Amino acid sequence: MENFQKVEKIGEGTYGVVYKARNKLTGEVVALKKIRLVPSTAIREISLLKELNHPNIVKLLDVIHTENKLYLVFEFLHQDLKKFMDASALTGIPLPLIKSYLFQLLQGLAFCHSHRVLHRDLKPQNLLINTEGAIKLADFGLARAFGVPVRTYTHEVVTLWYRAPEILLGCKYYSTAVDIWSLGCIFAEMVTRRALFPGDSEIDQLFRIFRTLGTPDEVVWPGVTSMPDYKPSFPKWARQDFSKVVPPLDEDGRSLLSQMLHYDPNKRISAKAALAHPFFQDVTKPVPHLRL
Ligand SMILES: NS(=O)(=O)c1ccc(Nc2cc(OCC3CCCCC3)nc3ncnn23)cc1
Repeated sequence: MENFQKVEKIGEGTYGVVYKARNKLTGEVVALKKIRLVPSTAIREISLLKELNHPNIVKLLDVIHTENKLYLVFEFLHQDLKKFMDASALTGIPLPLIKSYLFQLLQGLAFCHSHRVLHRDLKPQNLLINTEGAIKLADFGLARAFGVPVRTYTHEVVTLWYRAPEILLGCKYYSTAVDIWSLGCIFAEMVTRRALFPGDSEIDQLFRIFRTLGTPDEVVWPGVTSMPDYKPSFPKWARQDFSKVVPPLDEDGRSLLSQMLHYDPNKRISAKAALAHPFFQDVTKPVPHLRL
């Protein structure tokens, strides 16, 4: 902590505050996260994260466990996907770049999934971009370490918008499919320039998903009716056309999203399978127009 000079606050997560900071010795510019809470298992989970290195995962440079406090020192990235979407709002992010970004996030996901590590809380604000055309996942594995509360330390309400329905229906065992779901939500938002399911309570979130995708039943999702928060009294809505949901996404794009948004997590496409989907046949890596 005293080895770093704070430059500016750049965010507030479910785990505490994030600063751009500079390392007083080496000169390195990092993202410094002080974790609010250190339990011996948090230490051990977090230390596993230090080995989980990939070009599409924000590098955890150091864990500083000092004075009974916990700091995470990350590779610094200058912008998030929310800010970039908002800045690209008038014409949309070009599809070639959407495709490149979706392709890289799926590589990062396939990587972490293959090491049995989930994100659990993907969202535009933890997807980070550079001037080189890269996109990276931030805070991977942190939710399994400190817990996703309803409010942050500053009382900010956590988004439900990207939450998978198995989580909303109270499944205690998350699988990697929850990340695919969130990433599918983000894909749709990139394309349409609107959030797919902007719920403002758990039942609002659920009911927005049902209105678009049809209330789930035993046909499409064996087991759904026996989940902890499933209620027979849930209204039964019919599905909508994806054609109606993400114009002007093309047929390959629509077919992948549909597989990323399958109700049953066991039918939901894997990151590795989605990488082989025809939508990526012509993937490229454009450089974005970034104002920093
Ligand atoms: N809003 S912004 O585009 O200017 C922006 C976004 C992000 C960052 N940098 C950043 C921010 C960050 O915080 C991530 C968020 C995730 C959602 C919850 C708040 C923290 N973690 C990070 N790790 C490396 N860089 N980095 C810098 C600027």
